[PDB]
This record gives sequence, C-alpha cells and structure tokens, in this order.
Amino acid sequence: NHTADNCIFCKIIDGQILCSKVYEDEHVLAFLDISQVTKGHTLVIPKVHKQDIFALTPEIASHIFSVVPKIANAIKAEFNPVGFNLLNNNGEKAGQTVFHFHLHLIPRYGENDGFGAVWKSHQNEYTMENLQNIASTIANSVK
Amino acid sequence: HTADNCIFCKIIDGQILCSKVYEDEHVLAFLDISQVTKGHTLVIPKVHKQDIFALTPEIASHIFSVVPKIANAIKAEFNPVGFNLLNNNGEKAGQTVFHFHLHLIPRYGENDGFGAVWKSHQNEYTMENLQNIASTIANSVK
Ligand SMILES: [Zn+2]
Ligand SMILES: [Zn+2]
Repeated sequence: NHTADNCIFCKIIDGQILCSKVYEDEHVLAFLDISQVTKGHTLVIPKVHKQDIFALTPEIASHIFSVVPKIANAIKAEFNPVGFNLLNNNGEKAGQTVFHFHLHLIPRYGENDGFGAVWKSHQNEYTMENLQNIASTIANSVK
Repeated sequence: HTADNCIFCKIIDGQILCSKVYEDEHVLAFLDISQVTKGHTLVIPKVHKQDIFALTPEIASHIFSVVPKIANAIKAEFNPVGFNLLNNNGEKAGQTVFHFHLHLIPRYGENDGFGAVWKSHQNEYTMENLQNIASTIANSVK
C-alpha cells in the first residue's frame, strides 16, 4: 500500500523534493517539518524506507535514535525552549499521514504551543492481577 | 531531582515493584500503571539520565533498539488500530518522572487516554525563514 516509489520522504532523500536540512549521515536524514507546530520542529527519518515503528530493525532504530540527543541539544542551544517532546505516529488512526517512519522533535515554548498531549489515566480499570497478565502476555510475545 | 530520589532508579534497583515486559543489560520496560490504553508500556535506560538532552548516543541506541520488538509484541497480542511513541522533557512539556523514558502507546479508538493537540503554523513561515532556522540548528549540532 505504501511503496518507496510513491513516498514523499524517499523523494526528499533522493533530492527530487526540497527540504530544510538539519543533519545527515549515512543512515538518517533530519529536516524541518514544514508545519512548524512549534519553531524548530524537526523530523528524523531513516534513509531506508520503513513504513512505521513495527518495520524497523534494531540497527535502523539505533541509528535513528543515536542522533536525537545531539539534534535536540542543537535546537535547545539555539532557541532556548522551556521543554521538549518526541512524538511518533503509526497508523492513520494514530495520526500518521506520511508512511515512512519519522520521529517529531518538538520544542516547547509555553502556553501558546501547537503541540499538546491530551492525557487521561485509566489506572483504576485494572487490578494487580490484570496488570500481571497484560505484562506476561506482552513479555511472552517479545521476539 | 536526584538519582537517589528517582522512582525509576528504585525500580531498576528492586526497591519498588513493576509489571515487567522486557529487560536486558541496558534497558528495562514495564507497564505504565496509568494504562492510558491497554498495554501502555514504558521503556527506560538502566542508567539515570534525566531527559533527552542528557542521553549519550550509546544509551539512546540501547533504548530504541528494543522498541520495535516490544511494539510488535503489544500489537500481536492486542490488535490495536495504531500506535504512538511519546517522550516528555521538562515539566512544561509534561514530564513528571525525571528519568528519561519513552511511552509506547497502543491505540484502539475513542476511549483512548492519549490524543494530540496539533496546530499547524505552516503559512506563517517563508522558505527563507525555514532555510535560516535549519542552518542555525545544523551549525549548532555537536
Ligand atoms: Zn519512504
Ligand atoms: Zn533514575
């Protein structure tokens, strides 16, 4: 459904589409998200087309994340944000719009930011027994 | 914030219980007791680092290397419709536990306790503005 040939991020990697580049190495490319939900909003992507988190190998995942602190620190040093978020969306129903794995690096400046997490705990819907069974179910499936 | 007062360091040290999903030499993953969605899991380094800015490349790679296999296990078991990763740094960005950690959040639908407010500012930037912003960041990367 989402092939490399039709992928806009692969087109950026291949230079057919322009980007405002923040960092590049053999494994990853980082460039500004044109939406700029906050000033300096940056995307970190693997050069190899992987659709979402479930398709990353350990090596690609390592290469992607290994550059995040240095990029976050650069944004921090230059724009002095009060906070910072990382976000990744997988699946149309979870907000994914470009089907090439990417992490959003989002600096926060305060009250008037374009990003915010709506967050609600469902803690009391679970007993101790329930959590133990959810945890072992996941644990036993980890490859 | 200190390492001796850190809840996650206590869990790593076995002074506090957790619902363990995965552990290796460098990382520990366990359920977030808030369970914003069923199977909501935290992945944390065993070494105390407060936030994204204090991670070394080596620690960052250890953390993320195991995320896809944990995300896949959650997906295989509960068939979510989607999935999000979230990390909060600084109290103004939502951080409440001061030991770096990633939230792995499966998504099922309308009862989900995670959502994003997302406001584009695309038309407030020219190409020149974006070029200058990017260069400023690029030149500051150490
Ligand atoms: Zn692609
Ligand atoms: Zn700690």
